[PDB]
Amino acid sequence: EFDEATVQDVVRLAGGHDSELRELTQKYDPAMISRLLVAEILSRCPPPSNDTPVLVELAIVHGSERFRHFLRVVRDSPIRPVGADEGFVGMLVEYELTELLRELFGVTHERPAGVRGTKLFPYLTDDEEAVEQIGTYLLAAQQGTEAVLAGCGSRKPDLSELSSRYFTPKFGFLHWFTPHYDRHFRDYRNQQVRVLEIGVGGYKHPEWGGGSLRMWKSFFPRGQIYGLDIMDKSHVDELRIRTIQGDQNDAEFLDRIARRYGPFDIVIDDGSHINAHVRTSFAALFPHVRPGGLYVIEDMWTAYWPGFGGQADPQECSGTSLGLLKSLIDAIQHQELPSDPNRSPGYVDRNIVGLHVYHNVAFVEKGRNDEGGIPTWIPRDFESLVQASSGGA
Amino acid sequence: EFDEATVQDVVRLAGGHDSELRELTQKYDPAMISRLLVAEILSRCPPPSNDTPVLVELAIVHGSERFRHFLRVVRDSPIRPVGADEGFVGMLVEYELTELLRELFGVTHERPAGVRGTKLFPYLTDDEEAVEQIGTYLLAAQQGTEAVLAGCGSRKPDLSELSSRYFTPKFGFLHWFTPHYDRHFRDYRNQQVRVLEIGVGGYKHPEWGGGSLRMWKSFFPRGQIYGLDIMDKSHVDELRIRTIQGDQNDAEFLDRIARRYGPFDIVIDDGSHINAHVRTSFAALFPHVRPGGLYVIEDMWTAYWPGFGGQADPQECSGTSLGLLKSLIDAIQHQELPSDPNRSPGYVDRNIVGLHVYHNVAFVEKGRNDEGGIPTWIPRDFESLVQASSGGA
Amino acid sequence: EFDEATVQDVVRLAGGHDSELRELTQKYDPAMISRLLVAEILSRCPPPSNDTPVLVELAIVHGSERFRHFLRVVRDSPIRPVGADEGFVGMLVEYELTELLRELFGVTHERPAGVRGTKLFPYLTDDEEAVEQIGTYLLAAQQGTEAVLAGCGSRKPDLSELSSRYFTPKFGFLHWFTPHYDRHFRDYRNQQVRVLEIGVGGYKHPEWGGGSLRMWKSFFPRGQIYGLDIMDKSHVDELRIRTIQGDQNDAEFLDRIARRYGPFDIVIDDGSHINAHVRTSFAALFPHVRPGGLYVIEDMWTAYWPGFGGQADPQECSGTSLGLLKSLIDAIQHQELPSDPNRSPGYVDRNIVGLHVYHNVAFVEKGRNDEGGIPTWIPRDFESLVQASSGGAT
Amino acid sequence: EFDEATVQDVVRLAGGHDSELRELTQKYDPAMISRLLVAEILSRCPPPSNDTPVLVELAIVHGSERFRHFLRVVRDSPIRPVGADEGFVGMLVEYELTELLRELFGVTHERPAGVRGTKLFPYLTDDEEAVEQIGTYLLAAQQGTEAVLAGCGSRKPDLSELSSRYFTPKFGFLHWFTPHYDRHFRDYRNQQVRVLEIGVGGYKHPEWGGGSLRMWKSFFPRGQIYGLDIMDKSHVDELRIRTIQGDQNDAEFLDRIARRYGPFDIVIDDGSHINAHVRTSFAALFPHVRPGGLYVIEDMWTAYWPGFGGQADPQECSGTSLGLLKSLIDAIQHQELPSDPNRSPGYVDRNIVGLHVYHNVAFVEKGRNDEGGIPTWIPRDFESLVQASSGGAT
Ligand SMILES: Nc1ncnc2c1ncn2[C@@H]1O[C@H](CSCC[C@H](N)C(=O)O)[C@@H](O)[C@H]1O
Ligand SMILES: Nc1ncnc2c1ncn2[C@@H]1O[C@H](CSCC[C@H](N)C(=O)O)[C@@H](O)[C@H]1O
Ligand SMILES: Nc1ncnc2c1ncn2[C@@H]1O[C@H](CSCC[C@H](N)C(=O)O)[C@@H](O)[C@H]1O
Ligand SMILES: Nc1ncnc2c1ncn2[C@@H]1O[C@H](CSCC[C@H](N)C(=O)O)[C@@H](O)[C@H]1O
Ligand SMILES: [Mg+2]
Ligand SMILES: [Mg+2]
Ligand SMILES: [Mg+2]
Ligand SMILES: [Mg+2]
Repeated sequence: EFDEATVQDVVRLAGGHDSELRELTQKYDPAMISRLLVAEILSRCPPPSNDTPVLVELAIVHGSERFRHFLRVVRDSPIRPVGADEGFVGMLVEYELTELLRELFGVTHERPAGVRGTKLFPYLTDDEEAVEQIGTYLLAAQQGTEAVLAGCGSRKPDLSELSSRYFTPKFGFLHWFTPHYDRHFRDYRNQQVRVLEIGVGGYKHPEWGGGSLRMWKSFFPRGQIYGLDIMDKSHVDELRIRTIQGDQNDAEFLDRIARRYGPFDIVIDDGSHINAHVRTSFAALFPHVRPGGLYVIEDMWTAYWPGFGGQADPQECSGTSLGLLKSLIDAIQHQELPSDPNRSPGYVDRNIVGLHVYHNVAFVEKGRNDEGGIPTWIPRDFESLVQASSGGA
Repeated sequence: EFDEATVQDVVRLAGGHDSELRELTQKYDPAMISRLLVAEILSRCPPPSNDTPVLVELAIVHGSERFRHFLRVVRDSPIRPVGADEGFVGMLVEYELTELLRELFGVTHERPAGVRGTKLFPYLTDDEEAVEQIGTYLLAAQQGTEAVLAGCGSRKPDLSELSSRYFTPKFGFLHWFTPHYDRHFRDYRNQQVRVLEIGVGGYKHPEWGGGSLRMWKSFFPRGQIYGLDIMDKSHVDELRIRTIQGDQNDAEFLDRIARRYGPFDIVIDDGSHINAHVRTSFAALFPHVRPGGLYVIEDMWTAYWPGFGGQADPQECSGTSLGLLKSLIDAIQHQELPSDPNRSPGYVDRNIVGLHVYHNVAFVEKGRNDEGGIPTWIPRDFESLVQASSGGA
Repeated sequence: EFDEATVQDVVRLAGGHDSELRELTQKYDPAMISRLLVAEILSRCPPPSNDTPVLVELAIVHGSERFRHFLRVVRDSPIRPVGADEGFVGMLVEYELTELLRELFGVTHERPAGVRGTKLFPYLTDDEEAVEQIGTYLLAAQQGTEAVLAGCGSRKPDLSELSSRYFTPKFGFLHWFTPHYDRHFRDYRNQQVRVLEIGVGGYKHPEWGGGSLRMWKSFFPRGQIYGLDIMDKSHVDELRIRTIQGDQNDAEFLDRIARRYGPFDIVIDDGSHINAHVRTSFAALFPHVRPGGLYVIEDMWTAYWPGFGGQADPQECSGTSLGLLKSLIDAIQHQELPSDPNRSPGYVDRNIVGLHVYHNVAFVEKGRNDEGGIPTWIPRDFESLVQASSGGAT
Repeated sequence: EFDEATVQDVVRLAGGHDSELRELTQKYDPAMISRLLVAEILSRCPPPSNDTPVLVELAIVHGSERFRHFLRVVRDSPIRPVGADEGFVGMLVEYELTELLRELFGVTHERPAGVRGTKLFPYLTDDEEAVEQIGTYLLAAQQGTEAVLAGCGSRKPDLSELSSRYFTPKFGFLHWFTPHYDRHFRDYRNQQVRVLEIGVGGYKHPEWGGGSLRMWKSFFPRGQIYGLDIMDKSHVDELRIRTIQGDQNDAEFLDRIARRYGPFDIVIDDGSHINAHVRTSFAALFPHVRPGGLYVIEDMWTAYWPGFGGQADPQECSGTSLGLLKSLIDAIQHQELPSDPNRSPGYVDRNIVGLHVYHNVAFVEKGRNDEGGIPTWIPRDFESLVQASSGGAT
């Protein structure tokens, strides 16, 4: 539907001040921008709760133009555009194009009022039949409007709820990841993030997968989401979600896609869960995580299982994902090693500043690890330290 | 020192992703950007607490270039650059140019580590008299470094403390404004705001004034501050602060400066406090407040005083700043008036969505006031409403 | 079963440290506390989304005791305690009693893990019949568990969504209040608030009303909610929600109930919308709002309508709700009035520190208004002020 | 003067609603409560910036009683109570006793106005002598008042700044810990925390140490701070800070003090940095951390140094603090281990739900680790998992 470079540019300019919003609406056809925003809104809207179907008219204004979209809203159906004559219009919602840009893709504070105009029952002519129409549609029009307006803003969603909405197992039964994802990701939400997740989902099934990609799209209103899978997943692609076919164990492939699409604020490994793959992808992609970014590994349970290249004995971890996580502790501490002119700190040593481990999910913080080791003039035995620190007492 | 349009462009690009940061460093000379960032850092640093004077070397790296700045840090003096030989270097602080841009002017999450490199006592050769140097400088180097690093980030300051630091009476004695300012302004801090304050301070004194402008500059890390005063205040101008000479009671002048420098996220009237002036400035400048922005009026105490054009009787308020505020309540409510084809809502009616009043300070929220009045089918008397709302009971 | 004084005492102690949690479970029978917590959980749970009915076992543990509750979870039905044999148990959720107290009623940080134990398919025999059962109940058990767990915590809800859920017109069609309520109320959520709303809803209908009271109960996990209505609303009452029958225009009655149930952190007038009533209730109840609390008035539109005692001319506001709000501006500013020996500041003058007005909703901040007026040595005319502030410069 | 049990009880009640505040001021002598609050305020005040010495009168009112405290405020000196005649009174600050309790020790929202009354130059006679006094004391009174008022609230401090102020090496030169401490601790600030830090500071010096204990007291307005040191540190003790003399390597002693003073929301090891000691203290004290609490270890650098019982080879970590941290990863993952009837999960296994490692500082999250391992019906090899997850597609 929309060119990815264009969408990213729209998001980039929408994040600016008045001059950037004006630049955007000058650079691109306002009609096209309007269609882009409607596409985003349709994916952003929560599930409708109204049993009686209603229409919500969304009118987008720019200059002398008015782009009218009639949205059919009913429980157990996705919100979709229809013809004006295809139901009862419960509400007219009016946005200025630049205001809707700010609300969806802007860097903005929460605005409790004044972002739009609203005209209830906009075509209900005041005659004898009106009272009947009011009784039938009053509740449904309130519920339908609430759903559409929720899709016109950037309010922070509940990851646990999105997980269930999108049929991904991140929370609720096998796993309990989303509170950790929320804590680690929420501070990135006003940024134009590039997120790469390895493992789109659905494996060989021709129709399944994409639930977690949808989740990140919903969570990051200004984000671009990339999903990597060995199987074709092009049926998942939509506005702000691109899938790529390839093997996470192919370092040459990883180089090309990282240099094409990166650098990434967030990389998540939810792929094969083969231990060697986890290690290969980390080695290849950690360099392409932005400073201040995150590398996440999901499902370390496979570290203990030979069928995934793991080992039943937790101490025999040299080739496992948990062996990697343990080594990252030494990487963090590398500046504390006794000096050796024959030893140079490696890339990971120099570039990890935090490790967070929870049950079956770990977060690695990318950044410059150059705080300085304990200086040579601090004693390297306890008694000497006490003496040095006691001021002659 | 620096071209205002360049500074604004630097801040605009610094708020972007990797591509915008690369664009910035390609567009402008990295040496010039380095000097710009140092200028910002020097204004951002808190007062040093160290009694013993130390140097903190700040090295800014970009490609093969390394821009070194030696900052003299001592209690009761502003941090300033000096020659490398002008004291003991307690700390070397290393930043990549693009990382420092992000930390000062970026749209960024809080980064608790990994933004810089640090090398303590960087030139202290390990001979016999190092012990002496360590004892003299250990505490001062810690304190000096803490001060410099505070100036290298975008942590939210305390407005009440800035008010004392910059000698403005917003808090502590006559007035208690800063907690309200903090509550209303804090959500704007990751935006590239344009703030206009009427009333620079110092009146006719050739050297005084500018304290509140410095406060806003400190509070809004990506902001451009404008100060309007009838007296010349050009001595106040610095990076991100421009003063303008003119009369707040001159509507033509206000049009020109608003269209030249606006639209404004925030406008504050702290000027003459003449009631007619407050009302004139509001009428002229409210249209130039951005939707989602704020118009602030300070010092409404003058509403009661003839010498400022006010009235001792609080009921005789048709020409006072408090009369204005009272009328804003009706403006907010204007859609609830009974219909009249001879009456059109005015500009303020259509554009106010909130009013906040505290002792001697009021905040007006700019936005589209078009929610819809109570529909005609809601009864206009109590009994009729009760009967209509009771379902036949 | 649950005495109001007991519930409030449970909430009070639950907000404490380890010594208070131990005190609570020693003071009261753990079995009763367990039932009370389950009652709360049932009201907190979001609507279930699973088509296939499942059971979630909630086991509350204290000492050598284990209180087992089997909760039936299915879309379009309220979550209800059933017998162990009345369905497939998709999940066992285990909470220590003191931990569940902290999670529902405590003053606590967000805890992303470690508050409970979970055992999926807890009674599913590992045999040839398992695979079909897994296929049938996997998604339903996940969705069922999520709904229950959401009810076992204190996460802030979306007020706008609750408006549609509880059928109150605070947001979505006629009004757009909830974002303002959220901004003004969210900072109170870890306090044991007492909230009084005038106007329960439903008017004379024998079944309708209570939606906004439910909303405040959900928003304030440690709160006690009171609803006043001229009509009987006893069918609305549930844990942490009490309704009172009476007239908001009776000042002596208002003082009686305020003494009995106050002081209130929050009072909301969403009642008759008769202008005289709004003014009577405010004068009577503002003194019973806590310092740091809020008095809220909803639906000021009636200020312009003679059918509610209003006036079409906005300047004729001496008897309207908007006239009251305008007067609150002068009350805030009262210390700035010129000196007068026979004029003394009134109660409202001395006790208002903020006013917030939005379309059809206003928030009044109760607190000590005693900052001091501009001192007499600050000049009372512009030209003299310039001179006094210029340090001799001419 | 102030009994520790009494201080903790005051904080406990101050955190309640109106009924608890009334109970507090009925249970204890209001004059004593006012002295207690003044002692707290004095420790909370930031360094004064005014060159000219001023007095700020703090008047605490309860019932018909008025407790007057005259505070001397000048740069480079701690704020201290003096006689009324010992300087110029720049400002009178008035608090009701229950309001000051809420502001210092309450569970409260931020209140931007209405908490107090202020009367500038309260005893300055309006005559020909006033103008000179105003000129001398205007700026000093403003800055003086600002310092005192900052001490009368519960605003979050900057931990990095406090590190410089209290002379502790947590941030600025050798270490860069405070941003991590802020991130992990800030959500606890509303709670009546019990914090134990091993290592008070100063080692054998008779006067040095205590900086980090002061830091935690400042950061946690409702907290009780405990500091363990092998050396006597009784000179550090003040309101809400207790030092304990003893050896962190004595597990039986550690259990004794943990029973006496716990359970702890937060334990920090910043002690000897001997590897055996770090491991002993963790095993002994982790059971005494509350669910939802934190165990913090500082200065793991010593893991690499034989002079602290460490090893230069990072792989030789079986006895080091880093070996402990690595093992906690397996503890977190313990439910994923293949079945073994003779193997039983240990205490740490069952009670760790998170691990955070930064340069020279690590945070361990205490909680119930009982989420359940991957079920037996999820295939234990990649190829079988592909097949089971592909719905028949080949
Ligand atoms: N070597 C490899 N490289 C890339 N993807 C692989 C792979 N081996 C398996 N996969 C894919 O990894 C996916 C794991 S399932 C991913 C689930 C998804 N993240 C969610 O939460 O909804 C499967 O779709 C599988 O096809
Ligand atoms: N008609 C007019 N137009 C613009 N500025 C005016 C004016 N009359 C007075 N002023 C200026 O308004 C200022 C008021 S004092 C401003 C103080 C400043 N906002 C602070 O907080 O520090 C004086 O500097 C005075 O010169
Ligand atoms: N004099 C009076 N005193 C108290 N309540 C009154 C009253 N006159 C009318 N009411 C009640 O005020 C209510 C107004 S409707 C309240 C709606 C509710 N707050 C909600 O948001 O869902 C009606 O139930 C009506 O019975
Ligand atoms: N075995 C032991 N048990 C308890 N404390 C010990 C100990 N060995 C050394 N110590 C104490 O541990 C302290 C380490 S220095 C602590 C510094 C302090 N936390 C701060 O940040 O300012 C010294 O005071 C030393 O006396
Ligand atoms: Mg997964
Ligand atoms: Mg002013
Ligand atoms: Mg209402
Ligand atoms: Mg230490």
